[PDB]
Amino acid sequence: QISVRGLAGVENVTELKKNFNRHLHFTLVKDRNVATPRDYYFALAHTVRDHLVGRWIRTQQHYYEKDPKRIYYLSLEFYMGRTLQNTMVNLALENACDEATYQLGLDMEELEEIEEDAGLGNGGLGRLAACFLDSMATLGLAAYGYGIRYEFGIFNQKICGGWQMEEADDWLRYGNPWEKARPEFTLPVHFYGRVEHTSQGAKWVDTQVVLAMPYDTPVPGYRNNVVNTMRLWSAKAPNDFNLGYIQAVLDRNLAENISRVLYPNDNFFEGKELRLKQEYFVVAATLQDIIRRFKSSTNFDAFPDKVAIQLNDTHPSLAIPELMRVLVDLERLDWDKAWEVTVKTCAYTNHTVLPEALERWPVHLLETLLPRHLQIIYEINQRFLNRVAAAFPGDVDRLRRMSLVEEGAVKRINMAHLCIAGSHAVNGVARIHSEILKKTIFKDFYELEPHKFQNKTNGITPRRWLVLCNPGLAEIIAERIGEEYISDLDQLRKLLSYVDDEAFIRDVAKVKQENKLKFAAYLEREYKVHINPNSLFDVQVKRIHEYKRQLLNCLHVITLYNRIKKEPNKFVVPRTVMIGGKAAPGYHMAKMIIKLITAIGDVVNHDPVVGDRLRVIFLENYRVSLAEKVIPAADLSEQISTAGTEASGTGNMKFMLNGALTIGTMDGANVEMAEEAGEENFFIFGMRVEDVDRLDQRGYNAQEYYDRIPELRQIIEQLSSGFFSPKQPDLFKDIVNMLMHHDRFKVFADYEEYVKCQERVSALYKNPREWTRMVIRNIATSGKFSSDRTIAQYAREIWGVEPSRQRLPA
Ligand SMILES: O=C(CO)N[C@@H]1O[C@H](CO)[C@@H](O)[C@H](O)[C@H]1O
Repeated sequence: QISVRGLAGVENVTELKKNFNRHLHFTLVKDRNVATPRDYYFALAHTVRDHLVGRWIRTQQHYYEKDPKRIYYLSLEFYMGRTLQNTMVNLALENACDEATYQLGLDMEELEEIEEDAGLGNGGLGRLAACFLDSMATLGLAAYGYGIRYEFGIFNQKICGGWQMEEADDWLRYGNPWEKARPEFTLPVHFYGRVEHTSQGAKWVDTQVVLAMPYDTPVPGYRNNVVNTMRLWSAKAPNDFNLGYIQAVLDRNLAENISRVLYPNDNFFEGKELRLKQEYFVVAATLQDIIRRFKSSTNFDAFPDKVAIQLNDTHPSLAIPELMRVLVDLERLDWDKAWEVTVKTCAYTNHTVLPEALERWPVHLLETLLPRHLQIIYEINQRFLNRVAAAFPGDVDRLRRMSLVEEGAVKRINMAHLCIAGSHAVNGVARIHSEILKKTIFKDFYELEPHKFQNKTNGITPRRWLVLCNPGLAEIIAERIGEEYISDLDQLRKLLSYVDDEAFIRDVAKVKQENKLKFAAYLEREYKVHINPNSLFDVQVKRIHEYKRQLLNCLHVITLYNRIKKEPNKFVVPRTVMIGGKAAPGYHMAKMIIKLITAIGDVVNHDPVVGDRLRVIFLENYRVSLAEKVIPAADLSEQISTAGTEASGTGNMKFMLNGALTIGTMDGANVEMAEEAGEENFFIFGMRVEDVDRLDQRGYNAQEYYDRIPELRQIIEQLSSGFFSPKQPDLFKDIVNMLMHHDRFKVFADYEEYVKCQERVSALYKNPREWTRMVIRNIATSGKFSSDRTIAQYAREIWGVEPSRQRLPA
C-alpha cells in the first residue's frame, strides 16, 4: 500500500496466510465458522511472533558467543502499549500482513484494535522505558529490560457522571501471545528474617522465600534482526508455603500479591510495604540473573566491564545495597572492593524534583523487611559521610543534608541520596532539569562529586511515534528524503529545504486533516460525541496533576466561552479542546480537575450560542494506544507545566514529531524543543524558572491577580457561585480555595500571558499556509528528540559501549 510499510511479496503473503490458518487451527483450536475477530487477532499475533523467534534465539546466542558488556535497565514500569503493529513495523511485515489478511477477507486495522495495551506503567517514566528498549535494540546493544509482570497494570478509567471510576486492567485475561514463561529460571527472593553475625561474616537467616518466575518478551530492533529481551518477574509461592491445609494453600496469595498490581501513582511517593516488596523483588531476582549470566561467560574486578545497571528512578535503588550484600556476604569480597564494583556498575536517572515524589522509606519498614540491607545502608552512609567530612571539614549542616538517613519523628532513608552515593553517574532527563539538580536538590552532591552529574535529554522512538501511529506523515516525508530518517531522525532537517515547497505544504496539511477526520470518526464510533474536524484540535494529554496545570487550560477554556457569550456574533477560530489523562485514585484534587473539565464541557457543549465554535472533550482512558490516535490528530500541543516542575516531558516530543505546534512554558524539554525549532516557531509563554524563584522569595499572592484581572475574577466567581455545577453550587470550592490560597504551581501568575499567547495561536491558525510552514519547521527540527540519540548518549557517556546500526544475519 505505502512504501515505509515494506514489501508485500507474493511468497511472503502466501506463507503468512498459510501460517495464519495453521495457528487458527492448531493453536487456537478453531474452525473459521466459529472464529471471532479476537481469534483472528491471535492467529495474526502468533504468525508474526513466529518471525521473531529465529532472530530472538540467534540474537541471544550471539551475545553468549561475543560476550559484550551487558546493559540492564531496571524499571518498575514498562509502558509498552500494543505489540503487534510495532513488531510488524520493525520486521518489515506490515504490508505483507495487510495483504495476507485482506486476502483472507480481514481488516488488519480492526484486528489491531483487539490487542490490549500492556499498561505496565503510569505515564512518562514507564513509556520512556518502553522507548528506550526499542532504541537499544535498534542500536544493537546487548540490553535487557527488567521489571515486574503485573497481573494488573494501570487501571482502566471510566467516566461516570463526570467522575473518574477505576476498573482493574485485566490485560492478561485472554492471554499474552508475546511473552514466554520461563518457569525453569525461577529464582528465590528473601524477605524479613534477621541478621546473624558469625566468625566469618554476617548471615541473613530465617527469611520468608518468595519465588520470582521470569516471563520474557521479545524487543525487536528496527529492521536490524536484533531481538532483545524484556524479562518481567512474576511472584510465586514456594510449595512448602505455610505447609489448616485449605487455608495454607489459600494464603499462597499473600506471596503472589507482590506482582499483582501496579501502584497507580505518577509523581507521588506512597510509603507502602507492598511497594517496597515489589521494589526489592525486582531487584533481588534481577541481580541473581545478572550475576548468573556474568559467571556463565570469581574475579569480580571485571564485573563493571561486563555489566551496566541503569536505575530508572530510585524505585530499584535497592540494587545498590543488594549488590553489596551479594558481593560481601555471599562472594566474600572485602567492602571497599565490592563498593568499587557497585559504584562502577550502577548509574541513576532522576525523573523529578517534586519533593512528594521522592522516595523516603521509614527505617522501621526496612528494619523488618530487609534487616541486612538496612545494615549495609548505614555502613554506606557512614563511609560516605566520612568522605564529606574530609572534603568539607567542620561543615556539620552539610553532613545532615547529605546523610542517606534523614532524622525526624520517623527516621527515613533517602533513596535518591543512596543512588547518588552508589552510582558512578547521575543524570537528569532534560538540560534544565539536570541543571536544577546541580543547583538545588543535589547541590551538595554535585559539589562533592561534580563528575557524576550528567544530562541525557529524553527522547521518543520514531518507530512507534511516527511510522506506526502516523503512516501518512511517514510516507510523505519518505517520498522526499527516503527511509533512512526512521533510524536516524536528524535527517528530518532535510525537510527545511521544503518549507517553501507548495506540494509538501499541501501534503503536510492533508495528512493532518486526514488524521483529524479519522480521529473525529473514532470519537463518534466509540464514544458517540460530535466534533467539527475543521476546528483547531487543542489537546492536552498526560497524567492529571496540579503541576501539569490542566487547570490553567480550564481557565483559558472558560475565558474563550465567556468571550463568546460576551460577543456572540464575533468571529473566533473554532476549537476542539481535548484534555485527557488519569488521576491517581487517592489524589482528590486531580479527581476534582477531571470533574471540572467534564462540567465545563457540560455547559459549553450544550450552549446553543456557542455552536460548533467551542467544544470541550475529556478523553477517557488515556493510554498508549489512545496516544497513538490523538497525537497525529492534534494541531496544538499543551505543555503548560509551571516552569521547573516537568523534568522533561515526552508527550511534547510526540506532538512535535506529528505536526502539532506547541504552546508551552520554558520547562523541561520544551526549552530544547524551542531551541531546536527556533523560538519564532514555538508558542512560548509564562514565567521562566527564575521568575518563579523571584515570586517565591517575594511570596505568591494569588489574590493580587484576582484583583487586577477582571476576566480571571469572573471565572472564579462563576466557579464559586455554581455556574458549572447548578445542583451542587459549592462542588468546586476546593479548587477555588486551592487557587486562591494554596496554589504551589502559580496558575494565576501565568494566566494573562497564556491567554495572550493563545490569541497568537488562533491568529496563526487563521492562516493555514503559515501554520503549516511552522509545522514543517517543527517536524524538521524534531530529530534531537529521538530516543536513538538519547540511548547513544547513555551508551557512550555512561555505559561505555558503542551503538551499532549493523544488521545481524536474518
Ligand atoms: O514519572 C515520573 C516520576 O518521577 N517522572 C516523569 O519521568 C518522565 C521520563 O523521564 C519525564 O518526562 C517527566 O517530566 C517526569 O515527570
